[PDB]
Amino acid sequence: HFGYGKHNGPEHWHKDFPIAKGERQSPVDIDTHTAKYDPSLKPLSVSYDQATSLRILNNGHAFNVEFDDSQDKAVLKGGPLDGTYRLIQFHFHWGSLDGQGSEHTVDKKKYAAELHLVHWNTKYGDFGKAVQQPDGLAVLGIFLKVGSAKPGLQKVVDVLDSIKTKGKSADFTNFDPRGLLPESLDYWTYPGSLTTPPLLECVTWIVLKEPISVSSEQVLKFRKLNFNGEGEPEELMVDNWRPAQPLKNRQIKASFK
Ligand SMILES: [Zn+2]
Repeated sequence: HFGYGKHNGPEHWHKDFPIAKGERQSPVDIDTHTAKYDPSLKPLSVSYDQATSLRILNNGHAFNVEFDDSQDKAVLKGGPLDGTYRLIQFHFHWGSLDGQGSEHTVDKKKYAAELHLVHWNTKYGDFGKAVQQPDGLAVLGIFLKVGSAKPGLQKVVDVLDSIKTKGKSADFTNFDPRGLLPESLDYWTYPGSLTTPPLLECVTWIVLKEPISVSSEQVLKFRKLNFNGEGEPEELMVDNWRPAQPLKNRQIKASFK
């Protein structure tokens, strides 16, 4: 399919996925001085109290924590959104060094990692239908900086040894994603795309202004994962981020001044 190496990384993706050079690709640099404050934007409503996590999976590109999305248990509403979006999975992107790893940048600043909480619009019935629609997905993006540990992340870090290689999965129940949220829900929002193939332009991005802090030891453990399957040559899962793409004909809006 695709990868992040010299011979199959983001600069090559357009050959198999021509939408890679499309009009509403992600990630982008958020220029904080040109972003438009929009007083019409509502506060985000994050209702994760009834979330049911199921499983954690190394898919060869990242690790996903998957949720039961067969009912309205963990949903995102409000903000720039119309209707109700259900949480299906979260994952991260990270670097080989603390100075890189995020996909979005803020005034060209990179963070150590970026967390993506992926939600789909319930009007379309399932995730597969939702990705074919311009308002199909909402992805909440949260930056990670290295500093103090995030206690709510530790359950994730501890299980990574069990899913080291591609295709491995493990039961992962009773995880509360509320422990990964910053104090403030102020955000930027713009229309974009998935940042991995198939790169579909179906995402309303909601990128939180406030980063969360994780410890050096926590992010070090992400870097021990493998892109490869068991029994194949070891290649460390690091730098699984796509570089910033042109903004083109889009405006970034801010919920705050
Ligand atoms: Zn992502």
